Amino acid sequence: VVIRSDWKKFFSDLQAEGAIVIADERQAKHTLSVFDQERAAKRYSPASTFKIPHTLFALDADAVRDEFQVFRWQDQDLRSAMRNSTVWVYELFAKDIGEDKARRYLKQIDYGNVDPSGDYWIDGNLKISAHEQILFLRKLYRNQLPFKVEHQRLVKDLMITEAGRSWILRAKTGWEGRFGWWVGWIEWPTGPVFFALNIDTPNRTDDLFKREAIARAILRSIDALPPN
Amino acid sequence: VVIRSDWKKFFSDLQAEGAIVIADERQAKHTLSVFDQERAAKRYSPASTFKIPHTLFALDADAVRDEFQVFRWQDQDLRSAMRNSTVWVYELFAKDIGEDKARRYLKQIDYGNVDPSGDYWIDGNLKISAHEQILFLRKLYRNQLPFKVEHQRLVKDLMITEAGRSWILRAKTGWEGRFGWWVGWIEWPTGPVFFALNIDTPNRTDDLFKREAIARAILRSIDALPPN
Repeated sequence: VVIRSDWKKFFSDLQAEGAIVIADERQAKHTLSVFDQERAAKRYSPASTFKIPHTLFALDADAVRDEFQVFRWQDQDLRSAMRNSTVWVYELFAKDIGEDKARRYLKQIDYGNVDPSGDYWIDGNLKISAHEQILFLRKLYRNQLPFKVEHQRLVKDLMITEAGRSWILRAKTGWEGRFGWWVGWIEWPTGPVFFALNIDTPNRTDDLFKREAIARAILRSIDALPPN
Repeated sequence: VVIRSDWKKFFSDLQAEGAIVIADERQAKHTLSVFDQERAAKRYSPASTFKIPHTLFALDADAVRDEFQVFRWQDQDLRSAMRNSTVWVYELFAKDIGEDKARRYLKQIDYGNVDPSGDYWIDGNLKISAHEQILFLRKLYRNQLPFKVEHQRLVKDLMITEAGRSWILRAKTGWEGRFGWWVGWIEWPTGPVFFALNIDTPNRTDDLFKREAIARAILRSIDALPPN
């Protein structure tokens, strides 16, 4: 665990309080870098980062079949639902899964708190840490979650925000109101670089841009994003 | 079939002889646009565009397991092999599959000529047309090829050359020596736009850039690529 006092700079440059864990797996030897080890180990409601395991649950439970399936009531497929902030599709999924399957699903994947007591992933008691996001993400990357490999591939395809010839960025934001996240990874020919940042958002919507901004400055600093 | 005399301009702007089929599925009604219907229906050796069905064959036949599997003799995974021009990995796959499984695989997917008589996809008798590329690509997109859905997803993930928030470009070039291709699609929230261009390459390596260049000018002309 490499304690990154060299990365505080990116946080304070934007007046931000947060933590980040990056796991750089591009060399034969893997490092684990951390800013605020303590906050990194703290557990926070995932919010919309939960869309990643939640889609695996919905797919497993056949709450949704396909990338092609349309939900009406403006029509969402699984890709628009992943990419947007409209809440009803995932709320639908939760109702169709129920608290018990969710419960068991959460223990199966060992997702933080594992406890789903409105929406359980923002308004309930479910909580995960930056380190726990990293461990989960890496399992999904290696296709080792207890889900069909096709569902894992699908979800990983839904998470694409950006790509070039050599690299694929697969990532998800979340915001609880008091704090927000950005998690995901970027793949390079030699391997991935996982990231999971949370920060506090005292200035609310005006702080949201700092999620990706801070993480991106850090990733450019270790050559894990292209120049601009 | 909408005959695109409005697209000749992009071909001659680069002194090029070729055809293109685009299938725009972004509206409830699908169109099929074509430049040179006749050459569009003609069959040409796929060359490296064959890497797309060939990877499905290798995966099915467990010639390769995984995105993670490494081939030695510089080490290739399935992603580097897809992205590069180094020939030995796919030649390996062919030997492990043999002419008979290849044969049956080709008939199963109804891939052009269906006949694998060095490398059969550049030096043999296998041949497919721009229209036949389009039909195959659309099957892969809908997950309706006779292969596990996970293998289809994988191959579709290997084909990513580029992406943004809203769009994913999944594409493959080929060159035979006398002619070259670019095929693939780009996905938008409302649906994909399939493309398959071949052109002659009398000036050899100096003509190769025209494959993507012509197709891209066309796709920008119908708003199916971002501005630049």
